[PDB]
Amino acid sequence: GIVGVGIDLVSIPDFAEQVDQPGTVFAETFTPGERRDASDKSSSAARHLAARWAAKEAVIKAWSGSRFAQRPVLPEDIHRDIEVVTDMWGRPRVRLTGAIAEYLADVTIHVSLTHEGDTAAAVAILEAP
Amino acid sequence: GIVGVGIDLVSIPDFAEQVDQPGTVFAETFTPGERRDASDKSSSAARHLAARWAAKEAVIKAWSGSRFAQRPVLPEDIHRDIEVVTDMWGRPRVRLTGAIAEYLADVTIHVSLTHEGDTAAAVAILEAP
Amino acid sequence: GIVGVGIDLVSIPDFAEQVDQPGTVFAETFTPGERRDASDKSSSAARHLAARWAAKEAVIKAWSGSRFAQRPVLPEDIHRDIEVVTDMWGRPRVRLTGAIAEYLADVTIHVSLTHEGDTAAAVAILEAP
Repeated sequence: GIVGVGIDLVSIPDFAEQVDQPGTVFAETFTPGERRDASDKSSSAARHLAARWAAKEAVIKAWSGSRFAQRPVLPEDIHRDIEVVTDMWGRPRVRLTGAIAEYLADVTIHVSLTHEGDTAAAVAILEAP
Repeated sequence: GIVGVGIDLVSIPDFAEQVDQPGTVFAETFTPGERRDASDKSSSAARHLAARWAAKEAVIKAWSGSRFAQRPVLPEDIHRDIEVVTDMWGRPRVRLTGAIAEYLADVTIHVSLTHEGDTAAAVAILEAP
Repeated sequence: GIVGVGIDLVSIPDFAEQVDQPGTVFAETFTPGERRDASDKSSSAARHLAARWAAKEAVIKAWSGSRFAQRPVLPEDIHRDIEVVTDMWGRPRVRLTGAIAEYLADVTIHVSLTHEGDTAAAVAILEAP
């Protein structure tokens, strides 16, 4: 039934301060214009994009923390294999591609994001048929 | 099998400064008693009600992020068809009435809430039977 | 099926004030060296140990908030019967001993942990065989 769970918290200021820096895992998962507008800790860009990163991380912990997570997990093409997106109705959906996709081969991920003030959070649950 | 998951954080300080503001969605869920007590930035009733609030928020996100989001849109019929209570013993429970109780006819709602510092939080999970 | 869920936030500042203090239920569950290092609010220890404590609370509430508790009454030696071990490359897992282990006899528990800035958090999820 439940393969996994994850929870992550993220400081929006601290994230805003480090999201835009040529050579990070941010570069490999956010758009330059997304990293750039998010550089601004007072913009909604930043507040929203912190939440999306918190979902990504929550998903990582949920899998990592499972069995479906191999004993040498996590090479480092695992941040854009997991993609956290808004769906047509305004709701979060995870999109797996790549090698993680193949692990999590046949599992449903539910996710929820939230943000308040300078803090942003997410949790993700992994199910199994 | 998990049909919905929600999480939401609320700012106990901001919450308490708007819980007694007239016209709001709060007056349909808390008693004028409560709303006024929950007006002091650190008064135990603030923290507690911030949390019931977060609880509610998080059940709403779990539903509007599921398949039975089948519109009867966001009428804030939902805001008053859904209620979070602190049972006799003090355990948090969900009460559904009206429309939502019909849509979530046979689903199971699990919540938990907490509050630390200036911040309250909660999480709900929706199960298909 | 899901039997219960649990979530908990902890102020690491406040925890590292009240953790090396005498007669606290901390003493009954953490090691005198453990609590002594978690006094430095800015240390690794205090972080690391706040997330373990939120873990315990998140599992305590998951079980508590259920009908798999029997009109809950906390058994004694809880907190310390609920262990938050890790699995080498740093993977959380819960360990039960004693009464709870019996009460939660054939339950599987999922936890995740997390700590950002000065708050730490955890979530738990209790499922039937």
